[PDB]
Amino acid sequence: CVATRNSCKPAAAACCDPCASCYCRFFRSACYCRVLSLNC
Repeated sequence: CVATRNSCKPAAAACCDPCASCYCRFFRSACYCRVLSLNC
């Protein structure tokens, strides 16, 4: 699955990260699983 800051679109298993979240950027079209905790 998606390790980190790779891809969001959680189809079936491409965003494994219970310590992160689906973050988006300016584009807002290519979101990825980014850890917005900085604690894990």
